[PDB]
Amino acid sequence: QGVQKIGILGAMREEITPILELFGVDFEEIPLGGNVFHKGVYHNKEIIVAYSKIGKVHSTLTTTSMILAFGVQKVLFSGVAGSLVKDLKINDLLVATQLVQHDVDLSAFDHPLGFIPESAIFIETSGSLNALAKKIANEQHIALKEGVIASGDQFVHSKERKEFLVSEFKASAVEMEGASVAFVCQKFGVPCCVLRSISDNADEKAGMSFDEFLEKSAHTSAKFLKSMVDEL
Amino acid sequence: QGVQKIGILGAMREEITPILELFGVDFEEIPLGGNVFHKGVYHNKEIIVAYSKIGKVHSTLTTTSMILAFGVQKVLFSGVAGSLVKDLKINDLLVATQLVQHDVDLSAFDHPLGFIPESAIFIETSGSLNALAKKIANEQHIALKEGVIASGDQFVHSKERKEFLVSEFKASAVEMEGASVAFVCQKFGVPCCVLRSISDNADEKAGMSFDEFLEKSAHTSAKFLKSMVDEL
Ligand SMILES: C#CCCCSC[C@H]1CN(Cc2c[nH]c3c(N)ncnc23)C[C@@H]1O
Ligand SMILES: C#CCCCSC[C@H]1CN(Cc2c[nH]c3c(N)ncnc23)C[C@@H]1O
Repeated sequence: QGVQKIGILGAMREEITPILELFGVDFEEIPLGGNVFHKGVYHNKEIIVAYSKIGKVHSTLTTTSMILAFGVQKVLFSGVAGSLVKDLKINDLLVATQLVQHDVDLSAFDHPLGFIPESAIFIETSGSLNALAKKIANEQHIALKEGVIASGDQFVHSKERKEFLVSEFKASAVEMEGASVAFVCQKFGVPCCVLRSISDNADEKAGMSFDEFLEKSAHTSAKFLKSMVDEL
Repeated sequence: QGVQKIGILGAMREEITPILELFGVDFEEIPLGGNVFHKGVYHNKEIIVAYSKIGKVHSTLTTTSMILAFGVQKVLFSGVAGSLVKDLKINDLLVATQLVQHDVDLSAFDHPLGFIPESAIFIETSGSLNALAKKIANEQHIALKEGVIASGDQFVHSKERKEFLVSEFKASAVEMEGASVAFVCQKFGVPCCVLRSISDNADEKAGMSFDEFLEKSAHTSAKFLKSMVDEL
């Protein structure tokens, strides 16, 4: 019965800026493994906030550091994502129920795409945290979608790649970190929730949309993440 | 002036089997984060041996665990790889001077392939360890090549992808973990050496070659890694 330690992660500095602002507490900055961890006290909880830097290796490293070096008991991810489905519009929020590494390819050995031996195609997130997210969204009258998020080390900006992610994985959104964060948490037995707000449609205009909406979408996700932390 | 702690990593169980056999000491098995770490004493050094499981996320996690949980001061990687160049034949040994994540693509933002903001295309390994490898190889009359290794989350088995790795990155060999291991070590300031023995030619017949030569090539790499540890 110590103080609860909660890890809060984004991929980009822009994804954690609104998180730090919204919590409004003093943070100690602690450098480790190329990341800066922002350690603060919020209600009866220790919150450790960081951005990993972009992509799967960065996010895997940072999540592992949060767990081993800072002793976090839960990890909440907040950031932006590309939409793969018509009903997920710019600014909409989605919670990932499962995630996949969409760029993994061991098909030379007849493995399905996404699969690595001693693992699985789909990585689950925390049912209790996802239930909390849904409960809060319903009380606040916020549309919150749930579905599969695909993660890879490419920025997706083509109709062809979008359609593959939908056909192969039944994914709803695409990003570059969720699956790796969720994977690390699964390996250590740490509950994980991945929240994303849509910044673009993962098509030919995605780069321009992303630049336009990163701030607003990052804020939308951050505000929702704070509302979850308020109930922990 | 404690005992030197050396991390020894492979990707697959088959890559560490000969390592454990060759060191010939008693190991304590310690489970953590979905890996099993084999901790032993060899001469005046503590050796921590593990296989990460395949690919970039697995290897990033395991390397981070080795550094944070086991306090390793150096990391030596041993395993097998696909050859991209005519002069690297089955069983030949290569030490990686730089590594790249060949599947990273942020070209939508006009970044070169392999590049992520706040990082670099090429990750360096330890010059002092690579010099040690070359010195030992020369004394033992072992051909040891050096060059760039490309790492990604795909098993490469096509002429077309091989040629891309050579054209884009001037890579000599391909695998799925070196760049991520070397990256983590760079972030923590830990010296890293990546050794690989060729198992296949990364072409249409690579899967069959890999299955045939994994054992022999893994042993070749392991034997050389042991010879390095003998000089540390
Ligand atoms: C800085 C800079 C330019 C490179 C930004 S890469 C895109 C970042 C946003 N994030 C989520 C994302 C939003 N739209 C996406 C898309 N269309 N494809 C992949 N990921 C995303 C992944 C990564 O951290
Ligand atoms: C078990 C099993 C079947 C899947 C094995 S994936 C290949 C493993 C060997 N390793 C190195 C490698 C050897 N030949 C390769 C190739 N042709 N492409 C990518 N990696 C490799 C990467 C990964 O750990």
